[PDB]
Amino acid sequence: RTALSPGVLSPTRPVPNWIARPEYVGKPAAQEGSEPWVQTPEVIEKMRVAGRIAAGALAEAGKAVAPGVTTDELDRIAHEYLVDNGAYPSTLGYKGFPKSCCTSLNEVICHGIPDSTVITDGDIVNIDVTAYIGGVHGDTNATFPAGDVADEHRLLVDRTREATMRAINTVKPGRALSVIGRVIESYANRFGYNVVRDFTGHGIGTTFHNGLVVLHYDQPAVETIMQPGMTFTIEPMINLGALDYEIWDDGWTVVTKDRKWTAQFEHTLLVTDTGVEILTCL
Ligand code: MET
Ligand SMILES: [Co+2]
Ligand SMILES: [Co+2]
Ligand SMILES: [K+]
Repeated sequence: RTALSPGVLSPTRPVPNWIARPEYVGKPAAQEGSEPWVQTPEVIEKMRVAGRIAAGALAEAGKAVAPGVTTDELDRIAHEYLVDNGAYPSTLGYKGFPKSCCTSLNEVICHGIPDSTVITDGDIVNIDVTAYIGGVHGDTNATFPAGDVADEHRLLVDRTREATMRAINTVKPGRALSVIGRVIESYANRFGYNVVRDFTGHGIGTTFHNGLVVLHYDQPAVETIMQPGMTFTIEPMINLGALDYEIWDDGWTVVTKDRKWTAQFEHTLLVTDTGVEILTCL
C-alpha cells in the first residue's frame, strides 16, 4: 500500500458558542506546564465526566472506521459526539491544530490531521480524542483495523494495546513513575518492536499537558514517585520499524522515516489510594 500524502483539510468545524472554550483557543500558545500534579477531589470528579465523554467519542469515531471513509469523517463524528455532550474538542485551536481529534493512519506515528485521505482495505488508524468540560480534560486514543488487515499489523495493534494495559496495571501510589516505561519497553522488545521516545504521556487536569512527563521507555534516572490524586496519560507509540521520523510541513503529522507502520493506545489514569482507576472508559 502506497505511503501516505496530505489530503485536503475541510473548513473549521463550529462548536456551540455556549460550550466553554479552553483558554488557549485562538492563541499561539497555551497557559500550561506548571500545574499541580495531584488534583483536588473536585477536579478528579470532573475528570471522570470528561474522561467518559472522550471515551464515548472515541468509540463512536472508531465504529466509522472502514475502507472507504476519510479521516475527515472520523473527525466529524467525534466532534459531533463531543459537542452533543457539551464538551469542547480540546485539540481544536490548540497551538493552531485545525481539527477536533488526531487520525494517524499506518506510518503516521501520531498527530495526523483529519483530511480527505481515504482509508483502504488493510489499513490501521489511530483516533485520539480529547474532551474539555467542567474546566478539565479527558484524553484517550486507540488504533482500529480497517478491513482485512495483515497479520503483522493486527499483532502490532494487539500487542500495543496489551503493553498499555500492562503499564496501567502497575500504577500505584509509592511506585516509581519509571516503572511504566520499563514495563512497556520490555514487552515491546519481546516482539522486536521499538518504542517511540520523543513523544510521551503527560499529566492532565485543568490543563491539557500540565508539565508532568510520562516516558514509555526504560529511563530509571527519573525519580518521580506516584502519589494518590495524580492524573496522567499512558499513551505508548510502538513502531515495527526504526524510530527515525519526519514531521510534515503542516507542522503536526509525524511519519516514520522507513514508512513501516506504527500503533498507539492511550488512557487517562488516576492514581488512587491503593492503585489505579482508568477514567477514559464508557
Ligand atoms: C493535536 S494535540 C493532540 C494531543 C493528544 N490527544 C495527546 O494525547 O497529547
Ligand atoms: Co491523546
Ligand atoms: Co495524551
Ligand atoms: K499509525
